[PDB]
Amino acid sequence: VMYYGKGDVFAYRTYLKPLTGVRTIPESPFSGRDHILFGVNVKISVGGTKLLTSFTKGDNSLVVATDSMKNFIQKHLASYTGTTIEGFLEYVATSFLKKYSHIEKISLIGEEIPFETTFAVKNGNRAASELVFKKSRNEYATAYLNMVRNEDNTLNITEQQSGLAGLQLIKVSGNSFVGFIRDEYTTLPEDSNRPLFVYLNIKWKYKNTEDSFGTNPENYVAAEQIRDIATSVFHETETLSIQHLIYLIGRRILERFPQLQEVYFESQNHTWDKIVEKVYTEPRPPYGFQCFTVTQ
Amino acid sequence: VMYYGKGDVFAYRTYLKPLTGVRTIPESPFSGRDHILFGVNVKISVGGTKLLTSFTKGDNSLVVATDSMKNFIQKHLASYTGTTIEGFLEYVATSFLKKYSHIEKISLIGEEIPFETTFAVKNGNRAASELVFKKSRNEYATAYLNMVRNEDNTLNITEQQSGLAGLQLIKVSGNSFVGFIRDEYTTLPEDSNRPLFVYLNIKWKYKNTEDSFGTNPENYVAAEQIRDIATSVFHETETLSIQHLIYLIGRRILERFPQLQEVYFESQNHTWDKIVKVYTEPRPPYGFQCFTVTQEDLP
Amino acid sequence: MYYGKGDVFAYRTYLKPLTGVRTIPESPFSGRDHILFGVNVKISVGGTKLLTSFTKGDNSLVVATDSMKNFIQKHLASYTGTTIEGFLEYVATSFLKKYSHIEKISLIGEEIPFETTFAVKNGNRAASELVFKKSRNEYATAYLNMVRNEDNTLNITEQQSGLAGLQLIKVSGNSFVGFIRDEYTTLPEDSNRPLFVYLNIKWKYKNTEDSFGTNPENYVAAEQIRDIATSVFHETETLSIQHLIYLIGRRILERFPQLQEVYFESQNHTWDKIVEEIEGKVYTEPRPPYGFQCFTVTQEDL
Amino acid sequence: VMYYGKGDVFAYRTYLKPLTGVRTIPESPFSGRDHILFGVNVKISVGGTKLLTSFTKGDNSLVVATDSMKNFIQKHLASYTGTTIEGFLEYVATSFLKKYSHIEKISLIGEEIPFETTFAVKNGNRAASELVFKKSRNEYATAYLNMVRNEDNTLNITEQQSGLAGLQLIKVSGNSFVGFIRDEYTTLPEDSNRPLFVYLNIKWKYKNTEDSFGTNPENYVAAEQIRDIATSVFHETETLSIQHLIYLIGRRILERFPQLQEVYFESQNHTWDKIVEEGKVYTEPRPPYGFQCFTVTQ
Ligand SMILES: O=c1[nH]c(=O)c2nn[nH]c2[nH]1
Ligand SMILES: O=c1[nH]c(=O)c2nn[nH]c2[nH]1
Ligand SMILES: O=c1[nH]c(=O)c2nn[nH]c2[nH]1
Ligand SMILES: O=c1[nH]c(=O)c2nn[nH]c2[nH]1
Ligand SMILES: [K+]
Ligand SMILES: [K+]
Repeated sequence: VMYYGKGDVFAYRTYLKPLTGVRTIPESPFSGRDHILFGVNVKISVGGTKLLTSFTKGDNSLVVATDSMKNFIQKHLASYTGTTIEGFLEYVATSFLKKYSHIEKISLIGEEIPFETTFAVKNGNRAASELVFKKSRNEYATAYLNMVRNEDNTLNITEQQSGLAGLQLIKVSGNSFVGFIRDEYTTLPEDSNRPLFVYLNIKWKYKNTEDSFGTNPENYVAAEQIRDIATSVFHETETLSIQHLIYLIGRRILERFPQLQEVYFESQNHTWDKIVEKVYTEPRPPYGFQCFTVTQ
Repeated sequence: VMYYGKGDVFAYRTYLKPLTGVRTIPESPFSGRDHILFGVNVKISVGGTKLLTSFTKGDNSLVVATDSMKNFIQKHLASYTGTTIEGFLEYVATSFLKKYSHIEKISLIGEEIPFETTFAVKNGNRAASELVFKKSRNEYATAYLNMVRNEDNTLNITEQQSGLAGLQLIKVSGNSFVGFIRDEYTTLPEDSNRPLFVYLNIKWKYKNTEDSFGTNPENYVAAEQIRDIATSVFHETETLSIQHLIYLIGRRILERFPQLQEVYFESQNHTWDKIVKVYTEPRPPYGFQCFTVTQEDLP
Repeated sequence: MYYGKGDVFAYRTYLKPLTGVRTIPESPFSGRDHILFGVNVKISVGGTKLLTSFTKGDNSLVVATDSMKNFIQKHLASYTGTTIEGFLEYVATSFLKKYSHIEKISLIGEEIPFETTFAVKNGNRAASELVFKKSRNEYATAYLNMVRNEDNTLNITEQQSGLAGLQLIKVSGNSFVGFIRDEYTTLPEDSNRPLFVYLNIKWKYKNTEDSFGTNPENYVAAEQIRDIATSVFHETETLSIQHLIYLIGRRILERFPQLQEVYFESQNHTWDKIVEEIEGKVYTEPRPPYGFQCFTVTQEDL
Repeated sequence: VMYYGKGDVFAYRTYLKPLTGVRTIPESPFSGRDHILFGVNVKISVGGTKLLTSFTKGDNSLVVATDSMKNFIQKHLASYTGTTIEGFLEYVATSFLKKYSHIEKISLIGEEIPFETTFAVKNGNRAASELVFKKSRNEYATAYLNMVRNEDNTLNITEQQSGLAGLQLIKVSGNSFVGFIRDEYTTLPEDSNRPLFVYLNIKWKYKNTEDSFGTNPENYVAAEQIRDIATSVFHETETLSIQHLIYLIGRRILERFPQLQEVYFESQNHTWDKIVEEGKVYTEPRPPYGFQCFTVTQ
């Protein structure tokens, strides 16, 4: 009930250590990240009982300026020798608590800024550019970390989660929504073949926090692989609801990644309307949503 | 966990029962709401153990369609005879749990869609129009309500909060930020006179949930009044930090409204840079603060 | 062939106040305190001598766009006038005088509006001179283009003022009937709809000097235009947005004979009645498609 | 000075006729569009002297409701038998002017709603799905058409343009910006190696309007191909300014597509700042953004 910090701390770096040696799965071609260009948007929040008088009295003696937190994060991207956004948050968190002993808790959110490769031609041969990248406004990897300083001054991870945000998938056929309650408030017709359009935010938790850092990359779960599981499962099965779809996606994730403990879904329904006069159009604003956890 | 529902359920109606008989405070001229035009954006979430098979098996037998929740909310705005957004959420929640016995929990968020009065001339007389309103994209009232059906089938409120969101205040002078840690990570200069620009989201919790509904309107705490306390407190004193500003705003709120238990702040710093005096927009990173003031903080 | 800088924000305190304005029945507007002033400027420049900056990569005659930003921001500090229109003229004249190889400059200025707030001082509640609320609602605009002619004289080549971002809903007293009903028509006749319009209004002065504030009795304030729009919308049963904006434009030109013409860009965002059968009507947000209208009213319409 | 219409007319259709047989170029693998899923956002504007009294008098007798324009567009996506967004706009325009004789002008803008393929597994083999697509918020194709009814009742295309919007490209090295004017207003340091970040909107006009419709797909210029030219040209050379980059992109486009008359660019500069406080680290700049407008002809 007393925290402060900095949001929208963007930091971009070239030639981060490549992520290599990740275990591949049948649903995904993902085998690593070259890391020629790496971007992250970090939010940092900190607290501690010794900050009380910064609120109650206007005493700034123990206030790390939020501007300085921004400098801390950006400088640490330059010195980070690891390979994942999760490991970067861990580096920032441990470093920050080691620097500022009066801080008792730090919470970090990191959002990948995704870039995609582009094509260039050199002497007749077209290939991926190592220089020119396309900024993507589509799905992106996320990471969350909370760390605390205990009364015996050890540091402990109290929460850690990885994710995939902003995935927007439409399946043109092979989706039903039937059998729901029909009463005085029901106008929705039964539909045995709708073009289901779902937004997915998927988060996962590791059994062992160390697996999230890429130290042993064979145990890392890449957001890219989660994406490709999601599209494969959506494709493979006649859907009966978004609820049951996210259940089946979660089951496949836990099957493919036994090192995970849980998968959490936040989904939204944005399915198009058939037009007034198959052609579809955008619906009115109200959107359905679902929240669901699958456990290993 | 397992929940599902509908967001962005907009509903507009004219001639909601007016809010009057409120209790005034020195910081605010607020005296009620005409309610000629009323709008709300509702989010509804529901849960219950009996919904498991809708996820695990694709059995929709016990699923209230989210489209039907949308219909339920919109129709109930037509039949609501009360005077506040908080009371509207209570009416929706109680009505919904009574209709659907297999639902164990409902969670509602309501955001006011604010409209402002405009001028019209009628027969040489300029006055506020009863017909034409301006849609506002500035601050707005909010309300939060969670309700449960207990195992013994009684219904109980499990969370209730009211709020003010989207308030953006700049104070051109009379703000200092000095005395903070200056170390190897510090490039921020001391500034004894900055144009502090804060975004405020303020939420309050009543001691007695009935006071939020408007039934006895003298016990209601209006978002307009909270707004006016925030602006007066910001004006009245030299600020030393956003942290300490929100503490003083919270203390004044709890002093003016003894029926409140606590008040929660989420603030953001958006202060302008001096240009490379004239000011300009900063880079994207923004400071923020989260703080709860309780009755234990009172004089 | 043009280049420039957008989103050049500049804020200052205690700009010279705007006073001495001429009033109209529809509006209480009496001036602007200018305790807090903000503007968002876009600048675009051109000139034949800039060709090789494109064709060859030669930057020798390029004013960096960063330097344009510095120019604008510094000139808000030295501006001694009272309107956004005048500020643009000051920037444009100053810029072309500084950079003789630039043949054309185009400026857009958007007001960043702030609203007064209440404070209690010693038991007296009054408007604060210190704390303001940033507004995301309607705002004044200004457009100015200037050229350096072949003979080195400077001339304004376009000037318009405006009001943007006005969103008005009239809950009753609106009809839309009599339109074409054919095989593409699913819209019912509606003799009483809650018409919701977005308005962007621009006006052109007969005499460009009247826009600058030098003789402030000839200035047309966006606040006054706003208040004409709300009054006219209230006063009469609307028959369409088309005819509403015609009537607003006629009133503007009648109230401000120093204006040559007024231009409207309107959009229809009227709510739908809710799907559920219903006590009074309830409305909700429509699907995304929006109607729009563009219309110019001139003195020939009076 | 008198128009009205409808914006944000979204229409989505499955199994539009595929676009096949497009001439390839070295910079791009593009050969066509499966059109399993097709989406467009249309804006329609119409005008005509016979609409005057709808404004001056409130007489709606000759008003096609904007709602009905929306119906017209959406129904015509169902009946369109062609293969390009440009051809769809031509179909809508000709059909609309043929239906409503009192309309003298129609202007259409179409924005592709882009969808990307996704992976699915069958029998352990991973391949692109024919059912599941990913909605993209990145670059997209555009088309513009203005058509008028002449006094002799012939219909005439008065403006026609195709485009690519929303392309955001960053080149990490191999970019300079030096030699610009340094005077009392200049604080920007010269930079011989910046990570240039450009937004590109690219439009092109055909020599012969018929080439935009896909009827002979060998003459069609796909926005995908323009995208890939842009990234190749950006890669290939040390840039000296955005101005000179868009010039070189335009020259390459006109070389690869001799059926084009002109290329028009609207570019923006969003290059990151080096941080205040090992390799370099960058961050987001303040809001002011540079921009350029430029036309290449031939
Ligand atoms: O997948 C769905 N789940 C739902 O709960 C629902 N409600 N309306 N449509 C729906 N679709
Ligand atoms: O009010 C402020 N509080 C802070 O914590 C801070 N940090 N930088 N600037 C600041 N301003
Ligand atoms: O005011 C309106 N003008 C129009 O042209 C129109 N078309 N549909 N609804 C409409 N309303
Ligand atoms: O490429 C650029 N062109 C410009 O005109 C400019 N001005 N500042 N930086 C710039 N970069
Ligand atoms: K009072
Ligand atoms: K008056």
